[PDB]
Amino acid sequence: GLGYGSWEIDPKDLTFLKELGTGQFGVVKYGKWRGQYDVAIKMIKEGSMSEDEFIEEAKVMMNLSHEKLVQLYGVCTKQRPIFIITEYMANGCLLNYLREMRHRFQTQQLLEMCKDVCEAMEYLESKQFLHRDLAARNCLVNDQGVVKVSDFGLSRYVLDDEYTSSVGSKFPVRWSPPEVLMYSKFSSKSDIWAFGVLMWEIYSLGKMPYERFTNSETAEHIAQGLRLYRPHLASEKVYTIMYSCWHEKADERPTFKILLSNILDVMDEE
Ligand SMILES: CN1CCN(C(=O)[C@H]2CCc3c([nH]c4c(C(N)=O)cc(F)c(N5CCC[C@@H](N6CCN(C)C6=O)C5)c34)C2)CC1
Ligand SMILES: [Cl-]
Repeated sequence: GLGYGSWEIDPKDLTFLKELGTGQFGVVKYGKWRGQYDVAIKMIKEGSMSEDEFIEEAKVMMNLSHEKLVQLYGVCTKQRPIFIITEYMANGCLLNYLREMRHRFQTQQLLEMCKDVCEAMEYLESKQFLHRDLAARNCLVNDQGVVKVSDFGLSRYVLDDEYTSSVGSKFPVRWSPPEVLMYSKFSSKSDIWAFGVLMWEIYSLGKMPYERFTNSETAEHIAQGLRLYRPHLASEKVYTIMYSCWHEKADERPTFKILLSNILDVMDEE
């Protein structure tokens, strides 16, 4: 079924309805399962992912369950290419959504976007599960405007060298703490740093972080102490939250449990 029963999904139950575009692994489609339930269908371009390791990890991913996590429904592996079937998010990726100026977001909405993501990351942290590529491009938005974290942990199976090398052109340099860029030290605290950059993206309505700097200049400057400026839409109290994620010492960065509590404190003042 879809989240029930076998997680090997029979592709004969799928109807393709619309092309959603292409992402890290190629073609993504919108469709229906057994004519009724909406799904997204990720078709995994051959040569782009470490499929055996992913399919093993998919067992772990099926056991994760949180409202603010894009649900993995299952896989279609008896065919070329394989398919990954997930929850459908009608409003697309958070980054594009932020950049659509027609929404005319209130800051109350932006704050709740941060809360949705932080809830999902608190859940993952309680499960000792790192995201490893948290960013607005990796969050999705459903028809109710709820933001959900997607593709958690998937960077471990990407085969593209430009994404894997810390100096590759596709590595998430602008979402990485210094200990990642200099030593490849990943931890919950590198996810924390990325969450700070994500809050900044949200309150900047989707601007690219450190836009005036190249990837190399960014890596050098944040390791010296350059930090992202406060976005105009972020109050001092909101900026303190995102800023706290960027401490130069990883153990001085908060947990996601603390960040959620800080976000709720600001929310509760409204
Ligand atoms: C006209 N109507 C039908 C479709 N509409 C959308 O907005 C769709 C945008 C993409 C998208 C939607 N869902 C998803 C899901 C999902 N699990 O649901 C997973 C994905 F992995 C998506 N993407 C693939 C390409 C690259 C990237 N991109 C590239 C550009 N973009 C916005 C984006 O998200 C992400 C989408 C909804 C508008 C309303
Ligand atoms: Cl700004």
